[PDB]
Amino acid sequence: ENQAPVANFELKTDGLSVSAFNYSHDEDGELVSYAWDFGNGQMSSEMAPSWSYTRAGQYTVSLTVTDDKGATNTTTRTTQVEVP
Ligand SMILES: [Ca+2]
Ligand SMILES: [Zn+2]
Ligand SMILES: [Zn+2]
Ligand SMILES: [Zn+2]
Repeated sequence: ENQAPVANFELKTDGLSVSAFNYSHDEDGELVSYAWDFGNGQMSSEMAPSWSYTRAGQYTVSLTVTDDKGATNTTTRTTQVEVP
């Protein structure tokens, strides 16, 4: 009766630069890994990455988290970045 982990985040945008606040957690265990796709061909295994887009646009950012039993969940959010 493992509970699958909770994937969640919020983005902070500053022109084309973005930072992630990671709210992911496991109610009954621990998170072991993080897999981000920034929607522009760039990816990360960091918990709370900072990145920058090279051009303005709307992108889908995805985060997959894994718990201590190997269960996963994915949450995605669109974001918009503009040149300053
Ligand atoms: Ca769990
Ligand atoms: Zn919770
Ligand atoms: Zn803990
Ligand atoms: Zn604007």
